[PDB]
Amino acid sequence: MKIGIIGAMEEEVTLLRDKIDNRQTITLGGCEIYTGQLNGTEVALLKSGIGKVAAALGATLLLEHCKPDVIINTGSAGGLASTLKVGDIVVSDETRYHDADVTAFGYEYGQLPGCPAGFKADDKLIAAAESCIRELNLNAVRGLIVSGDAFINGSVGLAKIRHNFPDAVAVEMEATAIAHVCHNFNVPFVVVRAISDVADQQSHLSFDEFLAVAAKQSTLMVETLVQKLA
Amino acid sequence: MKIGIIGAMEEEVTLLRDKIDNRQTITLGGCEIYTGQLNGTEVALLKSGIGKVAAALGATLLLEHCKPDVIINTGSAGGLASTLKVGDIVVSDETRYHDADVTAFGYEYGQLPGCPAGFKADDKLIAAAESCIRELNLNAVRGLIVSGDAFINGSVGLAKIRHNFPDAVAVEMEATAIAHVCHNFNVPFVVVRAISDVADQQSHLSFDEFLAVAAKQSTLMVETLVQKLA
Ligand SMILES: Nc1ncnc2c(CN3C[C@H](CSCC[C@H](N)C(=O)O)[C@@H](O)C3)c[nH]c12
Ligand SMILES: Nc1ncnc2c(CN3C[C@H](CSCC[C@H](N)C(=O)O)[C@@H](O)C3)c[nH]c12
Repeated sequence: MKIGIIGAMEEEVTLLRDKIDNRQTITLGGCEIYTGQLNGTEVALLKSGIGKVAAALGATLLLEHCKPDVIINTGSAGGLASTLKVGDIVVSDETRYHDADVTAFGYEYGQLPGCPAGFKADDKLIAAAESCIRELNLNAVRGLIVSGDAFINGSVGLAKIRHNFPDAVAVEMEATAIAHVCHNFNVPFVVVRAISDVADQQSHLSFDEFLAVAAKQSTLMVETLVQKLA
Repeated sequence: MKIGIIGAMEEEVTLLRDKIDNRQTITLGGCEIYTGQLNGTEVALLKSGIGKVAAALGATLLLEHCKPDVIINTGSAGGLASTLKVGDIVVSDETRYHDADVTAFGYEYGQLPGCPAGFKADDKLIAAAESCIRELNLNAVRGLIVSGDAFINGSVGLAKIRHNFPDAVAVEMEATAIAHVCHNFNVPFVVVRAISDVADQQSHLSFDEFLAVAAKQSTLMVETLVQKLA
Protein backbone atom coordinates (compact mmCIF):
# COMPACT_ATOMS: atom_id res chain seq x y z
CA MET A 1 0.00 0.00 0.00
CA LYS A 2 1.11 3.56 -0.76
CA ILE A 3 -0.26 6.44 1.36
CA GLY A 4 -0.20 10.00 0.01
CA ILE A 5 0.03 12.80 2.53
CA ILE A 6 -0.36 16.51 1.69
CA GLY A 7 0.39 19.54 3.86
CA ALA A 8 0.67 23.22 2.85
CA MET A 9 3.36 24.70 5.04
CA GLU A 10 6.91 23.80 6.03
CA GLU A 11 5.77 23.74 9.69
CA GLU A 12 2.99 21.29 8.81
CA VAL A 13 5.15 18.71 6.98
CA THR A 14 8.51 18.95 8.73
CA LEU A 15 7.84 16.51 11.59
CA LEU A 16 6.51 13.83 9.23
CA ARG A 17 9.34 14.44 6.77
CA ASP A 18 11.85 13.68 9.54
CA LYS A 19 10.27 10.30 10.28
CA ILE A 20 10.56 9.11 6.64
CA ASP A 21 13.20 6.37 6.24
CA ASN A 22 15.29 6.20 3.05
CA ARG A 23 13.80 9.51 2.07
CA GLN A 24 14.23 10.95 -1.38
CA THR A 25 13.11 14.36 -2.52
CA ILE A 26 11.73 15.47 -5.88
CA THR A 27 10.89 19.11 -6.70
CA LEU A 28 8.44 19.92 -9.49
CA GLY A 29 5.98 22.73 -10.23
CA GLY A 30 7.16 24.46 -7.03
CA CYS A 31 6.12 21.45 -4.90
CA GLU A 32 8.42 19.10 -2.95
CA ILE A 33 7.57 15.41 -2.73
CA TYR A 34 9.35 13.23 -0.12
CA THR A 35 9.09 9.46 -0.65
CA GLY A 36 10.23 6.63 1.59
CA GLN A 37 8.84 4.48 4.38
CA LEU A 38 7.09 5.68 7.47
CA ASN A 39 7.35 2.88 10.08
CA GLY A 40 7.49 0.32 7.24
CA THR A 41 4.65 1.73 5.08
CA GLU A 42 5.40 3.35 1.73
CA VAL A 43 4.42 7.04 1.80
CA ALA A 44 4.71 10.03 -0.46
CA LEU A 45 4.49 13.37 1.34
CA LEU A 46 3.84 16.56 -0.59
CA LYS A 47 4.43 20.15 0.53
CA SER A 48 2.03 22.09 -1.66
CA GLY A 49 2.07 25.68 -0.54
CA ILE A 50 -1.01 27.61 0.45
CA GLY A 51 -4.49 28.05 -0.98
CA LYS A 52 -6.77 26.30 -3.45
CA VAL A 53 -4.68 26.36 -6.60
CA ALA A 54 -1.40 25.46 -4.88
CA ALA A 55 -3.19 22.47 -3.31
CA ALA A 56 -4.84 21.28 -6.57
CA LEU A 57 -1.58 21.49 -8.47
CA GLY A 58 0.18 19.59 -5.67
CA ALA A 59 -2.54 16.93 -5.47
CA THR A 60 -2.55 16.36 -9.29
CA LEU A 61 1.22 15.90 -9.30
CA LEU A 62 1.12 13.46 -6.39
CA LEU A 63 -1.58 11.37 -8.04
CA GLU A 64 0.11 11.36 -11.47
CA HIS A 65 3.70 10.71 -10.34
CA CYS A 66 3.38 8.68 -7.14
CA LYS A 67 0.02 6.92 -7.71
CA PRO A 68 -0.96 6.52 -4.01
CA ASP A 69 -3.92 4.37 -2.95
CA VAL A 70 -5.29 7.04 -0.61
CA ILE A 71 -4.63 10.65 0.29
CA ILE A 72 -4.59 12.18 3.78
CA ASN A 73 -4.54 16.00 4.09
CA THR A 74 -2.80 17.17 7.27
CA GLY A 75 -1.95 20.48 9.05
CA SER A 76 -3.72 23.16 11.01
CA ALA A 77 -7.27 24.53 10.89
CA GLY A 78 -9.51 27.23 12.32
CA GLY A 79 -11.98 25.72 14.79
CA LEU A 80 -15.67 26.61 14.41
CA ALA A 81 -17.36 24.01 16.65
CA SER A 82 -17.60 25.44 20.13
CA THR A 83 -16.16 22.37 21.83
CA LEU A 84 -12.81 22.69 20.00
CA LYS A 85 -9.67 23.86 21.79
CA VAL A 86 -6.20 24.51 20.34
CA GLY A 87 -4.50 21.18 19.55
CA ASP A 88 -7.72 19.18 19.12
CA ILE A 89 -8.33 17.09 16.04
CA VAL A 90 -10.79 17.63 13.22
CA VAL A 91 -11.69 14.91 10.76
CA SER A 92 -13.66 15.57 7.58
CA ASP A 93 -16.75 13.68 6.82
CA GLU A 94 -17.36 16.27 4.06
CA THR A 95 -15.68 19.26 2.39
CA ARG A 96 -17.26 22.27 0.67
CA TYR A 97 -16.01 25.57 -0.76
CA HIS A 98 -17.22 28.47 1.40
CA ASP A 99 -16.36 30.99 -1.26
CA ALA A 100 -17.78 29.44 -4.46
CA ASP A 101 -20.87 31.21 -5.80
CA VAL A 102 -22.59 30.30 -9.06
CA THR A 103 -26.05 30.78 -7.54
CA ALA A 104 -27.07 32.96 -10.55
CA PHE A 105 -27.59 29.70 -12.44
CA GLY A 106 -29.42 28.05 -9.56
CA TYR A 107 -26.57 26.08 -8.01
CA GLU A 108 -26.37 25.59 -4.27
CA TYR A 109 -24.12 28.13 -2.54
CA GLY A 110 -20.52 26.72 -2.51
CA GLN A 111 -21.21 24.35 -5.40
CA LEU A 112 -19.33 24.59 -8.69
CA PRO A 113 -20.85 23.60 -12.03
CA GLY A 114 -20.14 19.94 -12.76
CA CYS A 115 -19.37 19.15 -9.11
CA PRO A 116 -21.39 17.83 -6.20
CA ALA A 117 -22.37 20.47 -3.68
CA GLY A 118 -19.94 18.77 -1.27
CA PHE A 119 -17.29 16.13 -1.44
CA LYS A 120 -17.79 13.24 0.99
CA ALA A 121 -14.66 11.78 2.63
CA ASP A 122 -14.01 8.01 2.41
CA ASP A 123 -15.94 6.03 5.08
CA LYS A 124 -13.15 3.54 5.72
CA LEU A 125 -10.62 6.37 6.17
CA ILE A 126 -13.03 8.08 8.61
CA ALA A 127 -13.54 4.83 10.54
CA ALA A 128 -9.77 4.26 10.84
CA ALA A 129 -9.21 7.89 11.88
CA GLU A 130 -11.89 7.57 14.62
CA SER A 131 -10.21 4.41 15.93
CA CYS A 132 -6.86 6.32 16.14
CA ILE A 133 -8.43 9.22 18.03
CA ARG A 134 -9.86 6.72 20.54
CA GLU A 135 -6.58 4.84 20.91
CA LEU A 136 -4.65 8.11 21.44
CA ASN A 137 -7.34 9.47 23.78
CA LEU A 138 -7.60 12.79 21.94
CA ASN A 139 -10.48 15.26 21.75
CA ALA A 140 -11.87 15.42 18.23
CA VAL A 141 -14.74 16.60 16.07
CA ARG A 142 -15.94 14.94 12.90
CA GLY A 143 -17.89 16.92 10.36
CA LEU A 144 -18.03 19.40 7.55
CA ILE A 145 -14.81 21.30 6.79
CA VAL A 146 -15.00 24.36 4.58
CA SER A 147 -12.20 25.83 2.40
CA GLY A 148 -11.59 29.10 0.67
CA ASP A 149 -8.69 31.40 -0.32
CA ALA A 150 -9.03 33.52 2.83
CA PHE A 151 -7.54 33.43 6.28
CA ILE A 152 -10.54 33.80 8.59
CA ASN A 153 -10.06 36.42 11.30
CA GLY A 154 -13.46 37.15 12.82
CA SER A 155 -15.79 39.99 11.87
CA VAL A 156 -17.66 39.64 8.57
CA GLY A 157 -15.54 36.79 7.17
CA LEU A 158 -16.40 34.56 10.07
CA ALA A 159 -20.06 35.69 10.28
CA LYS A 160 -20.61 34.89 6.59
CA ILE A 161 -19.29 31.33 6.99
CA ARG A 162 -21.35 30.66 10.15
CA HIS A 163 -24.44 31.90 8.28
CA ASN A 164 -23.85 29.95 5.05
CA PHE A 165 -22.52 26.72 6.65
CA PRO A 166 -23.88 26.44 10.14
CA ASP A 167 -22.78 22.77 10.36
CA ALA A 168 -19.15 23.50 9.43
CA VAL A 169 -16.84 22.40 12.28
CA ALA A 170 -13.63 23.95 10.85
CA VAL A 171 -12.28 26.22 8.16
CA GLU A 172 -9.07 26.01 6.15
CA MET A 173 -7.67 26.89 2.69
CA GLU A 174 -6.70 23.70 0.86
CA ALA A 175 -8.88 20.65 1.88
CA THR A 176 -11.74 21.01 -0.56
CA ALA A 177 -9.40 21.58 -3.49
CA ILE A 178 -7.60 18.34 -2.70
CA ALA A 179 -10.98 16.61 -2.28
CA HIS A 180 -12.05 17.91 -5.72
CA VAL A 181 -8.89 16.56 -7.42
CA CYS A 182 -9.37 13.21 -5.64
CA HIS A 183 -13.01 13.01 -6.72
CA ASN A 184 -11.97 13.51 -10.34
CA PHE A 185 -9.37 10.77 -10.07
CA ASN A 186 -11.59 8.63 -7.87
CA VAL A 187 -9.05 8.27 -5.06
CA PRO A 188 -10.10 7.94 -1.37
CA PHE A 189 -9.49 11.13 0.65
CA VAL A 190 -9.66 12.30 4.27
CA VAL A 191 -8.75 15.45 6.18
CA VAL A 192 -7.01 15.03 9.52
CA ARG A 193 -6.08 18.44 10.91
CA ALA A 194 -5.60 20.07 14.29
CA ILE A 195 -6.79 23.38 15.65
CA SER A 196 -4.42 26.38 15.74
CA ASP A 197 -7.06 29.09 16.37
CA VAL A 198 -10.87 29.62 16.38
CA ALA A 199 -10.98 31.92 13.33
CA ASP A 200 -12.04 34.98 15.38
CA GLN A 201 -10.50 38.45 15.81
CA GLN A 202 -7.54 36.88 17.67
CA SER A 203 -6.89 34.16 15.02
CA HIS A 204 -3.71 35.70 13.57
CA LEU A 205 -2.08 35.76 17.03
CA SER A 206 -3.41 32.33 18.02
CA PHE A 207 -2.20 30.86 14.73
CA ASP A 208 1.35 32.17 15.20
CA GLU A 209 1.50 30.79 18.74
CA PHE A 210 -0.16 27.45 18.17
CA LEU A 211 0.83 26.36 14.66
CA ALA A 212 3.57 24.17 16.22
CA VAL A 213 1.13 22.44 18.57
CA ALA A 214 -1.32 21.91 15.71
CA ALA A 215 1.49 20.44 13.56
CA LYS A 216 2.57 18.12 16.42
CA GLN A 217 -0.94 16.72 17.03
CA SER A 218 -1.85 16.33 13.36
CA THR A 219 1.49 14.51 12.81
CA LEU A 220 0.77 12.20 15.75
CA MET A 221 -2.62 11.34 14.17
CA VAL A 222 -1.30 10.86 10.66
CA GLU A 223 1.47 8.47 11.59
CA THR A 224 -0.92 6.50 13.80
CA LEU A 225 -3.37 6.38 10.89
CA VAL A 226 -0.73 5.30 8.39
CA GLN A 227 0.17 2.43 10.73
CA LYS A 228 -3.50 1.42 11.11
CA LEU A 229 -4.25 1.47 7.35
CA ALA A 230 -1.29 -0.92 6.66
CA MET B 1 6.62 24.01 -31.51
CA LYS B 2 3.49 23.03 -29.57
CA ILE B 3 0.77 25.44 -28.42
CA GLY B 4 -1.35 24.61 -25.38
CA ILE B 5 -4.93 25.94 -25.39
CA ILE B 6 -7.24 25.70 -22.38
CA GLY B 7 -10.98 26.30 -22.23
CA ALA B 8 -13.46 25.62 -19.45
CA MET B 9 -16.70 24.70 -21.22
CA GLU B 10 -17.80 22.56 -24.14
CA GLU B 11 -19.16 25.70 -25.86
CA GLU B 12 -15.76 27.46 -25.56
CA VAL B 13 -13.71 24.61 -27.13
CA THR B 14 -16.09 22.92 -29.65
CA LEU B 15 -15.26 25.20 -32.64
CA LEU B 16 -11.51 24.80 -32.14
CA ARG B 17 -11.83 21.00 -31.58
CA ASP B 18 -13.69 20.58 -34.89
CA LYS B 19 -10.72 22.18 -36.69
CA ILE B 20 -8.01 19.83 -35.33
CA ASP B 21 -6.46 17.47 -37.94
CA ASN B 22 -5.46 13.94 -36.93
CA ARG B 23 -7.45 14.47 -33.75
CA GLN B 24 -6.58 12.13 -30.88
CA THR B 25 -8.52 12.32 -27.57
CA ILE B 26 -7.18 11.62 -24.07
CA THR B 27 -9.46 11.46 -21.02
CA LEU B 28 -7.95 11.74 -17.54
CA GLY B 29 -8.83 13.34 -14.19
CA GLY B 30 -12.23 14.48 -15.43
CA CYS B 31 -10.59 16.38 -18.32
CA GLU B 32 -10.47 15.90 -22.10
CA ILE B 33 -7.33 16.72 -24.09
CA TYR B 34 -7.49 16.86 -27.91
CA THR B 35 -4.20 16.77 -29.78
CA GLY B 36 -3.33 17.21 -33.45
CA GLN B 37 -2.66 20.01 -35.91
CA LEU B 38 -4.53 23.27 -36.23
CA ASN B 39 -3.72 24.55 -39.73
CA GLY B 40 -0.39 22.68 -39.59
CA THR B 41 0.65 23.80 -36.09
CA GLU B 42 0.80 21.19 -33.37
CA VAL B 43 -1.74 21.91 -30.61
CA ALA B 44 -3.02 20.42 -27.38
CA LEU B 45 -6.51 21.65 -26.44
CA LEU B 46 -7.85 20.97 -22.94
CA LYS B 47 -11.45 21.13 -21.74
CA SER B 48 -10.97 21.83 -18.02
CA GLY B 49 -14.32 22.35 -16.39
CA ILE B 50 -15.26 25.42 -14.39
CA GLY B 51 -13.44 27.27 -11.61
CA LYS B 52 -9.98 27.60 -10.08
CA VAL B 53 -9.36 23.99 -9.00
CA ALA B 54 -10.66 22.44 -12.22
CA ALA B 55 -8.49 24.83 -14.20
CA ALA B 56 -5.43 24.10 -12.10
CA LEU B 57 -5.91 20.35 -12.32
CA GLY B 58 -6.37 20.75 -16.08
CA ALA B 59 -3.34 22.97 -16.58
CA THR B 60 -1.11 20.66 -14.58
CA LEU B 61 -2.15 17.64 -16.68
CA LEU B 62 -1.60 19.48 -19.96
CA LEU B 63 1.84 20.64 -18.90
CA GLU B 64 2.88 17.16 -17.74
CA HIS B 65 1.55 15.06 -20.61
CA CYS B 66 1.81 17.38 -23.59
CA LYS B 67 4.69 19.66 -22.59
CA PRO B 68 3.37 22.65 -24.59
CA ASP B 69 5.74 25.54 -25.25
CA VAL B 70 3.12 28.13 -24.36
CA ILE B 71 -0.40 28.25 -22.94
CA ILE B 72 -3.34 30.28 -24.31
CA ASN B 73 -6.43 30.50 -22.12
CA THR B 74 -9.54 31.14 -24.19
CA GLY B 75 -13.29 31.48 -23.64
CA SER B 76 -15.79 34.06 -22.39
CA ALA B 77 -15.53 36.73 -19.73
CA GLY B 78 -17.43 39.45 -17.86
CA GLY B 79 -16.50 42.86 -19.15
CA LEU B 80 -15.65 45.59 -16.67
CA ALA B 81 -13.92 48.21 -18.88
CA SER B 82 -16.32 50.90 -20.09
CA THR B 83 -15.60 50.42 -23.87
CA LEU B 84 -16.33 46.68 -24.00
CA LYS B 85 -19.45 45.37 -25.61
CA VAL B 86 -20.56 41.79 -25.98
CA GLY B 87 -18.19 40.00 -28.40
CA ASP B 88 -15.24 42.37 -27.82
CA ILE B 89 -11.80 40.99 -26.96
CA VAL B 90 -9.85 41.12 -23.72
CA VAL B 91 -6.14 40.35 -23.51
CA SER B 92 -4.42 39.83 -20.15
CA ASP B 93 -1.40 41.90 -19.33
CA GLU B 94 -1.68 40.54 -15.79
CA THR B 95 -3.97 38.35 -13.70
CA ARG B 96 -4.91 38.52 -10.02
CA TYR B 97 -7.20 36.63 -7.70
CA HIS B 98 -10.06 38.93 -6.68
CA ASP B 99 -11.22 36.60 -3.89
CA ALA B 100 -7.90 35.82 -2.12
CA ASP B 101 -7.39 37.41 1.31
CA VAL B 102 -4.47 36.81 3.65
CA THR B 103 -4.15 40.54 4.50
CA ALA B 104 -4.19 39.59 8.22
CA PHE B 105 -0.53 38.53 7.65
CA GLY B 106 0.50 41.64 5.68
CA TYR B 107 -0.03 40.48 2.11
CA GLU B 108 -1.58 42.68 -0.52
CA TYR B 109 -5.26 41.99 -1.17
CA GLY B 110 -5.60 39.13 -3.70
CA GLN B 111 -2.06 37.81 -3.03
CA LEU B 112 -1.48 34.28 -1.72
CA PRO B 113 1.56 33.52 0.44
CA GLY B 114 4.52 32.42 -1.68
CA CYS B 115 3.09 34.11 -4.77
CA PRO B 116 3.54 37.43 -6.46
CA ALA B 117 0.55 39.73 -5.95
CA GLY B 118 -0.18 39.40 -9.70
CA PHE B 119 0.99 37.17 -12.55
CA LYS B 120 2.33 39.01 -15.62
CA ALA B 121 1.34 37.62 -19.02
CA ASP B 122 4.15 36.98 -21.52
CA ASP B 123 5.19 40.09 -23.52
CA LYS B 124 5.77 38.22 -26.79
CA LEU B 125 2.35 36.51 -26.49
CA ILE B 126 0.68 39.86 -25.79
CA ALA B 127 2.29 41.49 -28.83
CA ALA B 128 1.18 38.58 -31.09
CA ALA B 129 -2.32 38.84 -29.74
CA GLU B 130 -2.34 42.62 -30.45
CA SER B 131 -1.37 41.92 -34.09
CA CYS B 132 -4.30 39.45 -34.31
CA ILE B 133 -6.70 42.07 -33.00
CA ARG B 134 -5.50 44.42 -35.74
CA GLU B 135 -5.70 41.77 -38.54
CA LEU B 136 -9.28 40.85 -37.54
CA ASN B 137 -10.37 44.47 -37.04
CA LEU B 138 -11.74 43.77 -33.52
CA ASN B 139 -12.49 46.06 -30.58
CA ALA B 140 -10.29 44.95 -27.67
CA VAL B 141 -8.90 46.07 -24.32
CA ARG B 142 -5.57 44.89 -22.86
CA GLY B 143 -5.38 44.88 -19.07
CA LEU B 144 -5.73 43.34 -15.67
CA ILE B 145 -8.04 40.39 -15.63
CA VAL B 146 -9.27 39.16 -12.29
CA SER B 147 -10.39 35.65 -11.32
CA GLY B 148 -12.36 34.05 -8.51
CA ASP B 149 -14.71 31.12 -7.86
CA ALA B 150 -17.87 33.26 -8.39
CA PHE B 151 -20.03 34.21 -11.35
CA ILE B 152 -20.30 37.98 -10.99
CA ASN B 153 -23.92 39.15 -11.18
CA GLY B 154 -24.07 42.81 -10.07
CA SER B 155 -24.92 43.92 -6.50
CA VAL B 156 -22.16 43.89 -3.92
CA GLY B 157 -20.13 41.17 -5.69
CA LEU B 158 -19.39 43.61 -8.51
CA ALA B 159 -18.94 46.71 -6.35
CA LYS B 160 -16.34 44.80 -4.33
CA ILE B 161 -14.32 43.97 -7.45
CA ARG B 162 -14.58 47.46 -8.90
CA HIS B 163 -13.39 48.89 -5.55
CA ASN B 164 -10.53 46.46 -4.94
CA PHE B 165 -9.37 46.40 -8.57
CA PRO B 166 -10.40 49.60 -10.29
CA ASP B 167 -8.09 48.88 -13.24
CA ALA B 168 -9.47 45.39 -13.92
CA VAL B 169 -10.88 45.26 -17.45
CA ALA B 170 -12.62 41.89 -17.08
CA VAL B 171 -13.50 39.14 -14.63
CA GLU B 172 -13.74 35.38 -14.98
CA MET B 173 -13.16 32.15 -13.04
CA GLU B 174 -10.06 30.29 -14.32
CA ALA B 175 -7.38 32.56 -15.82
CA THR B 176 -5.36 33.39 -12.72
CA ALA B 177 -5.27 29.73 -11.62
CA ILE B 178 -3.78 28.83 -14.99
CA ALA B 179 -1.30 31.78 -14.69
CA HIS B 180 -0.33 30.45 -11.26
CA VAL B 181 0.34 26.91 -12.54
CA CYS B 182 2.29 28.29 -15.57
CA HIS B 183 4.24 30.50 -13.17
CA ASN B 184 5.25 27.40 -11.17
CA PHE B 185 6.38 25.56 -14.32
CA ASN B 186 7.97 28.65 -15.99
CA VAL B 187 5.69 28.42 -19.09
CA PRO B 188 4.61 31.52 -21.05
CA PHE B 189 0.92 32.33 -20.65
CA VAL B 190 -1.69 34.70 -22.08
CA VAL B 191 -5.48 35.05 -21.71
CA VAL B 192 -7.41 35.86 -24.88
CA ARG B 193 -11.13 35.98 -24.07
CA ALA B 194 -14.33 37.51 -25.52
CA ILE B 195 -17.01 39.42 -23.61
CA SER B 196 -20.27 37.53 -22.96
CA ASP B 197 -21.80 39.97 -20.41
CA VAL B 198 -20.92 43.00 -18.27
CA ALA B 199 -21.09 41.25 -14.87
CA ASP B 200 -24.18 43.19 -13.78
CA GLN B 201 -27.54 42.04 -12.46
CA GLN B 202 -28.43 40.70 -15.94
CA SER B 203 -25.12 38.86 -16.51
CA HIS B 204 -26.66 35.38 -16.23
CA LEU B 205 -29.17 36.15 -19.02
CA SER B 206 -26.63 37.92 -21.21
CA PHE B 207 -24.31 34.92 -20.74
CA ASP B 208 -26.90 32.38 -21.87
CA GLU B 209 -27.69 34.48 -24.95
CA PHE B 210 -24.17 35.56 -25.94
CA LEU B 211 -21.90 32.60 -24.97
CA ALA B 212 -21.95 31.41 -28.58
CA VAL B 213 -20.88 34.85 -29.88
CA ALA B 214 -18.05 35.09 -27.29
CA ALA B 215 -16.91 31.57 -28.21
CA LYS B 216 -16.92 32.34 -31.94
CA GLN B 217 -14.90 35.54 -31.47
CA SER B 218 -12.33 34.03 -29.07
CA THR B 219 -11.95 31.10 -31.48
CA LEU B 220 -11.26 33.47 -34.41
CA MET B 221 -8.60 35.12 -32.21
CA VAL B 222 -7.08 31.81 -31.08
CA GLU B 223 -6.88 30.31 -34.59
CA THR B 224 -5.14 33.48 -35.79
CA LEU B 225 -2.75 33.64 -32.83
CA VAL B 226 -1.67 30.03 -33.28
CA GLN B 227 -0.75 30.83 -36.89
CA LYS B 228 1.14 33.99 -35.87
CA LEU B 229 3.07 31.98 -33.25
CA ALA B 230 4.21 29.24 -35.73
N1 LIG C 1 -8.37 30.82 10.52
C1 LIG C 1 -7.98 30.11 9.47
N2 LIG C 1 -8.52 30.43 8.28
C2 LIG C 1 -8.13 29.69 7.15
N3 LIG C 1 -7.22 28.69 7.30
C3 LIG C 1 -6.73 28.37 8.51
C4 LIG C 1 -5.78 27.45 8.86
C5 LIG C 1 -5.14 26.44 7.86
N4 LIG C 1 -4.01 26.88 7.06
C6 LIG C 1 -2.99 27.73 7.74
C7 LIG C 1 -2.48 28.61 6.62
C8 LIG C 1 -2.78 30.05 7.07
S1 LIG C 1 -2.11 31.24 5.96
C9 LIG C 1 -0.41 31.31 6.68
C10 LIG C 1 0.28 32.55 6.18
C11 LIG C 1 1.63 32.55 6.87
N5 LIG C 1 1.50 32.97 8.27
C12 LIG C 1 2.51 33.52 6.10
O1 LIG C 1 2.64 34.69 6.54
O2 LIG C 1 2.97 33.11 5.03
C13 LIG C 1 -3.14 28.14 5.33
O3 LIG C 1 -2.38 27.06 4.68
C14 LIG C 1 -4.47 27.62 5.83
C15 LIG C 1 -5.57 27.55 10.17
N6 LIG C 1 -6.35 28.56 10.63
C16 LIG C 1 -7.06 29.11 9.61
N1 LIG D 1 -19.78 37.56 -15.13
C1 LIG D 1 -18.84 36.59 -15.07
N2 LIG D 1 -18.33 36.28 -13.86
C2 LIG D 1 -17.35 35.30 -13.78
N3 LIG D 1 -16.96 34.62 -14.94
C3 LIG D 1 -17.52 34.94 -16.13
C4 LIG D 1 -17.34 34.44 -17.36
C5 LIG D 1 -16.33 33.30 -17.80
N4 LIG D 1 -16.62 31.95 -17.40
C6 LIG D 1 -17.94 31.46 -17.95
C7 LIG D 1 -18.40 30.41 -16.97
C8 LIG D 1 -19.65 30.94 -16.21
S1 LIG D 1 -20.29 29.63 -15.14
C9 LIG D 1 -21.30 28.64 -16.35
C10 LIG D 1 -22.46 28.02 -15.62
C11 LIG D 1 -23.14 27.13 -16.63
N5 LIG D 1 -23.95 27.90 -17.57
C12 LIG D 1 -24.01 26.14 -15.87
O1 LIG D 1 -25.21 26.44 -15.67
O2 LIG D 1 -23.48 25.07 -15.56
C13 LIG D 1 -17.20 30.19 -16.09
O3 LIG D 1 -16.28 29.25 -16.70
C14 LIG D 1 -16.53 31.59 -15.95
C15 LIG D 1 -18.14 35.11 -18.21
N6 LIG D 1 -18.84 35.98 -17.50
C16 LIG D 1 -18.47 35.93 -16.20
